[PDB]
Amino acid sequence: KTEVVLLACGSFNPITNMHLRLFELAKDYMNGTGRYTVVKGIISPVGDAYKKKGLIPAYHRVIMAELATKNSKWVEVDTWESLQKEWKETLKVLRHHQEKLEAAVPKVKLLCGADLLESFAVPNLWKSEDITQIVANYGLICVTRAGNDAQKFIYESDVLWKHRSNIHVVNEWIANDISSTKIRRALRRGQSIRYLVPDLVQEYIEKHNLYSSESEDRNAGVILAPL
Amino acid sequence: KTEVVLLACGSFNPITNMHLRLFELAKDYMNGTGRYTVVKGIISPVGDAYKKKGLIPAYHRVIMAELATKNSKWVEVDTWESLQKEWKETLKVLRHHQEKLEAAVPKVKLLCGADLLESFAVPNLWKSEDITQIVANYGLICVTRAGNDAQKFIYESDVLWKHRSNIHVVNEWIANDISSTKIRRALRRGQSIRYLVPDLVQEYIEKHNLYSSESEDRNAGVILAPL
Amino acid sequence: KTEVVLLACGSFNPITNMHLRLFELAKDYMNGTGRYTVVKGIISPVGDAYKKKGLIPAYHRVIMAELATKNSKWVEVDTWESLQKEWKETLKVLRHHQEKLEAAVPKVKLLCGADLLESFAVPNLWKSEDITQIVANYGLICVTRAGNDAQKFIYESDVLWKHRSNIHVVNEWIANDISSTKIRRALRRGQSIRYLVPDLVQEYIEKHNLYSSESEDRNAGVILAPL
Amino acid sequence: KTEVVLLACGSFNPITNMHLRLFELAKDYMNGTGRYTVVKGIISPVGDAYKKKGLIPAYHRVIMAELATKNSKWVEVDTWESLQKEWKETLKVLRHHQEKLEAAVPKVKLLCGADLLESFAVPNLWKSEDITQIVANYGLICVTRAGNDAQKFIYESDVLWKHRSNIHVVNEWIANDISSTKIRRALRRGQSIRYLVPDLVQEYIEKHNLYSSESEDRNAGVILAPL
Amino acid sequence: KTEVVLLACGSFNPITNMHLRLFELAKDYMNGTGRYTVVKGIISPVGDAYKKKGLIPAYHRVIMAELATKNSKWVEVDTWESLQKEWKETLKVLRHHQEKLEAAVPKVKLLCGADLLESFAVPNLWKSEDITQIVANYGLICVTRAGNDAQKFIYESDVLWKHRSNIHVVNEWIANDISSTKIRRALRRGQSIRYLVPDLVQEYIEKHNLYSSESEDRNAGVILAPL
Amino acid sequence: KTEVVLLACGSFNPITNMHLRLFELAKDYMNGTGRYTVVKGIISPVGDAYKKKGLIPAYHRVIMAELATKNSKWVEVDTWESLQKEWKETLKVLRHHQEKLEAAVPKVKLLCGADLLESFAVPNLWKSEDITQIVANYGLICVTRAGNDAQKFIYESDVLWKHRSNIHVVNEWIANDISSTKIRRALRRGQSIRYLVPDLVQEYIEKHNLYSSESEDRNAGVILAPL
Ligand SMILES: NC(=O)c1ccc[n+]([C@@H]2O[C@H](COP(=O)(O)O)[C@@H](O)[C@H]2O)c1
Ligand SMILES: NC(=O)c1ccc[n+]([C@@H]2O[C@H](COP(=O)(O)O)[C@@H](O)[C@H]2O)c1
Ligand SMILES: NC(=O)c1ccc[n+]([C@@H]2O[C@H](COP(=O)(O)O)[C@@H](O)[C@H]2O)c1
Ligand SMILES: NC(=O)c1ccc[n+]([C@@H]2O[C@H](COP(=O)(O)O)[C@@H](O)[C@H]2O)c1
Ligand SMILES: NC(=O)c1ccc[n+]([C@@H]2O[C@H](COP(=O)(O)O)[C@@H](O)[C@H]2O)c1
Ligand SMILES: NC(=O)c1ccc[n+]([C@@H]2O[C@H](COP(=O)(O)O)[C@@H](O)[C@H]2O)c1
Repeated sequence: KTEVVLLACGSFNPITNMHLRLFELAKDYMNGTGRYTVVKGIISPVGDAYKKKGLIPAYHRVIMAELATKNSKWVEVDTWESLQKEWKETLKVLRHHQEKLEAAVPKVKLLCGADLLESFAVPNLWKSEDITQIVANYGLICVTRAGNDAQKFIYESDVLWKHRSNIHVVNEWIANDISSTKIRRALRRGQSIRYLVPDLVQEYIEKHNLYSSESEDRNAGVILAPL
Repeated sequence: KTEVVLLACGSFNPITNMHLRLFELAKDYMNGTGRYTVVKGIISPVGDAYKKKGLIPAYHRVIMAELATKNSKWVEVDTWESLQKEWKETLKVLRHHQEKLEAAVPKVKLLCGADLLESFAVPNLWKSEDITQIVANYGLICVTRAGNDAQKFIYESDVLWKHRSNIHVVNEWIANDISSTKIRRALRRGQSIRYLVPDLVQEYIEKHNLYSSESEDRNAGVILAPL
Repeated sequence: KTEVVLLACGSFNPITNMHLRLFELAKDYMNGTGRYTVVKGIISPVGDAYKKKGLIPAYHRVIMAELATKNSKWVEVDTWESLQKEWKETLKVLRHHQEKLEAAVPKVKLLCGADLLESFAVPNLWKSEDITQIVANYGLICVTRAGNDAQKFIYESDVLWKHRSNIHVVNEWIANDISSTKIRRALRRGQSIRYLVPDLVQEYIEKHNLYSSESEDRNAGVILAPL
Repeated sequence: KTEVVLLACGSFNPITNMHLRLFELAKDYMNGTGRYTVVKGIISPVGDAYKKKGLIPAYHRVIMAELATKNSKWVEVDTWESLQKEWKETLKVLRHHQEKLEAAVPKVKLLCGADLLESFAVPNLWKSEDITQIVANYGLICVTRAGNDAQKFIYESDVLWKHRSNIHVVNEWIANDISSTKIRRALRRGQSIRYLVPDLVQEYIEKHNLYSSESEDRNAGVILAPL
Repeated sequence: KTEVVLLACGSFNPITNMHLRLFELAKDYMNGTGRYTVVKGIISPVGDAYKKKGLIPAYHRVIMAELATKNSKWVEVDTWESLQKEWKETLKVLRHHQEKLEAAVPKVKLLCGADLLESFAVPNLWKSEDITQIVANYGLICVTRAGNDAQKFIYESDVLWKHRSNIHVVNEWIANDISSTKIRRALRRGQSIRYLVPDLVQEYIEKHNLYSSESEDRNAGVILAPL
Repeated sequence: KTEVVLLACGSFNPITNMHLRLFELAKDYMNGTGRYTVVKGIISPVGDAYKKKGLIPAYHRVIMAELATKNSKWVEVDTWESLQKEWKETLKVLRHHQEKLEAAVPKVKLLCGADLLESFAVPNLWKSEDITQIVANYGLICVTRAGNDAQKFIYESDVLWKHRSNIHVVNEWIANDISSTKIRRALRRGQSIRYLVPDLVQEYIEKHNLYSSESEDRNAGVILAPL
């Protein structure tokens, strides 16, 4: 049947009902295919070295996620990436977790949304062969409201298409779209966030005034993709 | 400043993060206008006499809502409508709650989405003067992803436009759209619902297999609008 | 690996390069999945009993198809259905060919575009259990330019969704859309048709002035879906 | 009545049913206006000097067209452009053929699609006066699925608008879109192509493995528009 | 060159800058084709017998047009239609004016917008042969913001397409859309109208409270298309 | 009630009925809110120092506006800005008129379309604090056909959102869109312009051949936003 473990790399600024729902979606999919059984889901907040704009320090991110998942029987956080001194290429993170498992072989597979995927085209953001290796040796599960675009994008690229049998596009009927950005912005304006993220999360947020604008100013100088 | 109390009539089949979020939205709005202060929010599940398709029996609806709101300091359920033997015209429900308050006068105002509003045009669904009275003597707060349409619709009708100063369209940035229907359908197929509704709710649902299809067959014969 | 035989029932008024391309698309898909091997394709024109508007006599339809396929190694016509006295439900046609094969068991699968699919919703056009049996015991392969729509349509139905794992939506990159309707029209107005249909067809058409308008008037009275 | 000859310059990498259909469309239009009589159509593959990416050697391009036109009574190929040692501006080619005819004067008219037309705005791609001369002394026939855009395009340009009476936008009902790019891609992937291009063409292609990807890498360095 | 007269039949409830602009557009087009010379334009308000909803008495309609055209060198009103005691089919009015001219023969051509044209499909609204005659013996000039639609519309109709050479679609860049309906509504609501209609018109309207709503209730019972 | 004076800064190249209608729309809104009373409207053409492309000399702009407003009871031109030696920041112009009023305090408010608004995002075009002061101490009234966009734009910005209660978006039902650009263009090609601009304007334009193309070439070098 092939046990699987879904890895989700991402900034995970304010983790939100969405990211949680993604896991719900991906699972129901693969389980529902018959050729799979989802064993566990891993959230892996990016390190601070990633240096993206408005990226608050990892502790908060890892914490929030954990709080976020406290009540889940299959999704657990995982801090290895957030502690590295140097930013980690997704490929390396995937390998890591796979190698770990090899110490009855659940395949690790990259969980993701459209953006990630489409970001494959950003110049210098990815190592051509990184993409290859990823798609080739570890699956890629993409859950989106924008099914078609995702599928064109694949059609559009020889590398992806060649390994399309390892890429699954999961349709998000019922619109999520609770983007980190919109959530931060709300916070910044004293809006509400309630119901868009898990309570403990909200509460962790409000008692700690985590998102400000002083915060959004963070890292106003080139991310760690430029090699 | 004018204290206000938001009344939300609706089937409230599976109440969901959305309906809860609506209240969050409406409040933040009126409070943010300065000319208002939201005092309390009321959920009022429809009676069974409404006889709409797939409408499971009220007990469940009222319960679920309550569970739904257990943790809210300002939104409370209210069962008066669900007990009436005859289906109640929204106008009558509004009056009720207003009259109740008159026993320092918080104005009751109808909380709602686009559908409701647009349903004003369905033939025989509303008593022309009911609309009038509603809009005239009690406000109408409409939160939507479809701001424009809502505003055209108003522009489109002399009755509404005339009382437009009592109608407020609230823009839903960050897409909700967790419709009851999609949730039921999911349930029916053993999907997940998790994160789209409050846990106690989910749990109440799963321990009780509330939505089936046998259930959706309910009331396959003309609703209570036809007078 | 599972050998497969693609069955395409359809009026096949002027068969056109589209029809032919669908088979080419369908096959490349299945074969390209690894779980399949496309063995042969069958074109089965409707009988005259179907009584659809502008449906010229089977003889012309059957022949044109044959000419159309004369040069194909794997797609052949089949006249069983065009001969029956009474219109035949697609489920019966599927059964027929499957049973004939059972006289090493290639699964017959229904080749299809969106229209047919989406017509499962027209009232009285299909016997609910027919759809079910179809999708359950024989696959459904649907090639379209409208991927998402088709997928929504599936999402939108308990029956289909349930048997989703036997329904494949094949995306048609590169627009076809040479509808029979459009070609009839053209013919009617002395346009061209060349390069939209196979030459032998074009030729058979022009030497026989097959489509007129007197012809389009054919069957101006209720098709044979109405039981 | 004014006899006309339609000239189509273009890379004509895999010539396809589309290209052929264009002629059939343009003709029908002009002839159907009553002001014109289409005498002959000319295919003129671009030279190798053009230095476009993935542009395979001319001889293949010319041969394939010739096979594609073998059975046409009025569309013939023309190799004068493919033999030039320096890339030829479309204006020169137009003159060429016109001059040729002047040795009862059929007007040569440029046949094209939207992209060509829209390329008039690309910086440095065209000599302003070249555009002028073309549109002024030789017509421009543009068949498109994107009628409106084409017409805005004209509206938005003083030069074109001024000579609008010599520009005809021919609407393509029934979708073509068999782009050479799409074809090449398919070929690379072992797809089908059958029924997108004329048979002799496909055969010529299969028996010669003409498109590979090593081929697509051809000319990875600035085309000969930059003067 | 063929001199032409543009005739516009229409309710012309509040005539507006739009109506006037139409003429200016149509003219510019025909004159700009070189095949034509626009001699005069005629406004012909419909009679009261037409029995359209909200159709105020003709005299007001005719007067307002006249004021609206007072300062035009070529567009004049024409009251023959407004005096008839029975509603007149557009075809009869076209004949009328043509006949008139025949007492050097300027062709009368119907000036209109999309809706009119598109109304050709409304059941029972038009006598099939009426359409025929109109389009065949008198041209049809259609200015629209919705160019494409208009052109599909023609493509989709055998009758129209056959006479397409007598139908001209004139594209309206720069949005009009000052619909009489919109105007009336405004008026009812005490809005503005200024700069949507000619000043003498607005003044005529203000000094006469012409549009009320009691007025809009006019003719609440089937127009005179139903023969 | 709060008296108000609507200030509209703009190039006012050919002033057009649109410009005039904006004032009509703006006023009906404010007055129709009850919280306001529109006292006067001011048109303030830009100085020549602005140095925008195709900006003909202030004299013509100022005069045309005056002619345009000659017949208005409440909208008057104002030449203060056109006279200054140096281009003037809109904030200064707002201040000026406000200060002049303070010599019973009518609030001056900036009248505006979407473009201006949306240009708050162009880099270096506006001084962040200028926007702030503007929105904070002087309102911003924006009439558009693109309501939502405008509202999103607001949503999308901390600064604007913060002072949202002083920004009103007025919806323009009935399409205007007579852009100066379009009219210039037309003029350039001898089209018409009649009914899009006030007659006295049209007249002043045609007797003076104001717009040419030599004129459009004016200022082909960097506007005065670049500080
Ligand atoms: N070349 C690469 O492997 C590469 C480049 C950019 C981002 N990433 C990743 O994608 C992420 C960014 O997504 P978010 O911005 O939603 O967090 C990361 O989590 C991250 O590690 C990987
Ligand atoms: N004439 C009326 O007042 C009228 C008609 C139809 C529905 N309703 C109401 O709108 C509702 C239906 O909305 P839902 O179907 O989302 O529950 C009700 O809750 C209900 O009471 C009122
Ligand atoms: N209930 C059925 O089995 C059923 C109903 C309608 C059409 N069909 C068929 O599938 C076909 C497709 O028809 P068209 O491709 O001409 O629309 C038919 O030829 C047809 O007979 C089957
Ligand atoms: N000044 C000119 O005449 C000029 C400029 C750029 C391209 N072209 C041409 O238009 C062409 C279009 O070719 P493709 O559509 O296959 O790229 C060419 O074949 C070509 O030579 C002409
Ligand atoms: N058979 C006919 O000639 C025929 C049929 C229906 C409407 N019409 C007409 O076209 C018109 C359009 O008027 P409105 O656009 O204001 O409704 C009429 O004025 C009218 O009389 C003509
Ligand atoms: N920073 C500023 O105050 C600023 C910047 C750009 C334009 N504007 C102005 O507002 C105006 C609107 O310009 P347009 O209406 O011609 O695009 C101007 O006339 C103009 O000067 C002001």
